[PDB]
Amino acid sequence: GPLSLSVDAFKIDPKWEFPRKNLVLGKTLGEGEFGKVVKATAFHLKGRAGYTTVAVKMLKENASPSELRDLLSEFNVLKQVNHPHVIKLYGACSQDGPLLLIVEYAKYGSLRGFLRESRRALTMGDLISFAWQISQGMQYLAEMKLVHRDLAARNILVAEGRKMKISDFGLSRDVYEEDSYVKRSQGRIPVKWMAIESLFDHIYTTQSDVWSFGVLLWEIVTLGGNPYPGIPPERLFNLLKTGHRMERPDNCSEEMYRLMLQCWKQEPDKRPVFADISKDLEKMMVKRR
Amino acid sequence: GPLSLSVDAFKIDPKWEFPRKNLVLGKTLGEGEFGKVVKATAFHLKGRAGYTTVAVKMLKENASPSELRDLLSEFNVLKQVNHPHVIKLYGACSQDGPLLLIVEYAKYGSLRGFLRESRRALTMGDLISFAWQISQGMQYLAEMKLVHRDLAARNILVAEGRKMKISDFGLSRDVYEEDSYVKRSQGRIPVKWMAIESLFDHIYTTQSDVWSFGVLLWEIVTLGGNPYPGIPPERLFNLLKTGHRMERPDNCSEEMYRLMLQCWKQEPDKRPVFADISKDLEKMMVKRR
Ligand SMILES: Cc1cc(Nc2cc(-c3cnn(CCN(C)C)c3)nc(Nc3ccc(CC(=O)Nc4cccc(F)c4)cc3)n2)[nH]n1
Ligand SMILES: Cc1cc(Nc2cc(-c3cnn(CCN(C)C)c3)nc(Nc3ccc(CC(=O)Nc4cccc(F)c4)cc3)n2)[nH]n1
Repeated sequence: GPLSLSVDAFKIDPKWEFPRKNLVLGKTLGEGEFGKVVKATAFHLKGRAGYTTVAVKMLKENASPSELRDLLSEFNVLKQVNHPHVIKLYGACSQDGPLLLIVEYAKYGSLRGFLRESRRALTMGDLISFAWQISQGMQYLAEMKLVHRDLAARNILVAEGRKMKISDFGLSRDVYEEDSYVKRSQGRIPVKWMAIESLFDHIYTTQSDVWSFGVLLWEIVTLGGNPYPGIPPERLFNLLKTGHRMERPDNCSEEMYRLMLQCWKQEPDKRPVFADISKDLEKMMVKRR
Repeated sequence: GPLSLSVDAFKIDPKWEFPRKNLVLGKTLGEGEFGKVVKATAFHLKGRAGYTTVAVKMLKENASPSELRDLLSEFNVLKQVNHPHVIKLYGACSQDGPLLLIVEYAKYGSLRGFLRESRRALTMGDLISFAWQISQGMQYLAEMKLVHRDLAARNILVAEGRKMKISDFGLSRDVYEEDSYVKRSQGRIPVKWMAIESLFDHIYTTQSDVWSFGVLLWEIVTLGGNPYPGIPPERLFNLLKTGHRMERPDNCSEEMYRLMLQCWKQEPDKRPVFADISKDLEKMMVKRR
């Protein structure tokens, strides 16, 4: 079937193969979508003499076919994209042991954990700078005809210099032909981040990510808050279609909240595009000086 | 879409509704397939005066549509089956809070944890008695035209008197019409427990469960061992089709190992049925006396 053909295709791309003897695994940083993330160090990686610190994405115990397929999908997307605000890929280990992906290591970890451990001194301007970088990256992925589908604070990484990096591409899909990706079965993205049409019609486009980007903005202004607090995920069906959205979060400007509301418009065509979301954030920072 | 129609259908079955004020949640026993399992106590449950200890299956934080659909599926199967070796359902809480399923509590927990914490004095006969009960239960589910699809040691519960209970019905499906369930997308069952045709053709029948029952027998004789030890799950594709199986585990009889091999025959029709798997286990115990 489909997965057995992909796996065999892998065992056959030398520019990405890395010897296993030069890889040393370390502590478990956390549990990913299709497995576990591990801190490691690589010797003579990509012509970089000496050891280099890196992160390894691998399958955990009792991996299912969907998790294996998701690991192969992320490897196929990362080796195509290149942008300062998207996690960089270095290689993979496919022979003489389990399947490993070698990616960039981010000092400060995920954006959610970085924010929940702050009040760290962070101003409103730095919060706007973070969102701007994320829009610069999503603007680049959309131009490559890709839908992330799982855009949230936990899927963003914070590297040296507080530079955002979009990560976790396991659920990403290509949409060059139809401009949309449709899933017949039930998806595996958290409900509270999904667009209304994605939740009801299983349609995923570049405008569905705009919805998720509005929830991500809500997470940032609330410094790692949980969306729709105190609402069972099974109730969002009747709440969203009736026209209800999250209320004004404290420590938020009327312009920031208005930008969120526009990302949550029922009609996808009425929602803004990433190119315009950047201009809005851009002017929100030049005025507060 | 499909899930939004099921959820609305739920909010409309009084014989299973239980008031929330009579439910008191406790410690987290563990993390389930679609969420978390919690130890609780229910007041005046099913005409049983006083408090009764129970287990609650609920959605965890950031639940996805697939996890919600799986919670609704288990609720639909459990309210149809009734057998001494299948977990019993008591009710559910659907109004005035999150979605909860109230099921039977098993003193000793899962069969895997029960075995890994033993050497507890367990003989070969008691190991045969455990497998026999599990076959009695699967024989009853097959007669109801149901495929469990996720039969393993962690999905079995051990109750008072060391009586087995088949649990975790989230991935179970009905097969009354076609006698088989086919999944177009990639499944979510651990590879090392899947039948070869399930892994390649995405076909699930009552004979696919026999394959999984043979791996479960391997877990029991090895007292909670991990199948195919030291083999990446992505390699099972080429290993299974080439005709390789797990080797003779120590502390195992030639008849017990031969029963396993028959559950692993490539041709599903050549594999035995549960009615015959019981007779084999039955005579394996009357002779060792
Ligand atoms: C892949 C990668 C990781 C990194 N770097 C780091 C650094 C740190 C870190 C924390 N503290 N300190 C040092 C501070 N100390 C001293 C207090 C460093 N932590 C992490 N954890 C970590 C971050 C992201 C994920 C992926 C993920 O969540 N997937 C997922 C999960 C669930 C659902 C879903 F949809 C997707 C996994 C784990 N990662 N770079 N590249
Ligand atoms: C639902 C239910 C639970 C129970 N009773 C108990 C009792 C105990 C227990 C342990 N020790 N002691 C007392 C001994 N002390 C003193 C040392 C009691 N533990 C558990 N844990 C527990 C058992 C099963 C699951 C479901 C599951 O794993 N789903 C899953 C997960 C991953 C993948 C997948 F495909 C499926 C979750 C958690 N459950 N009855 N009914």
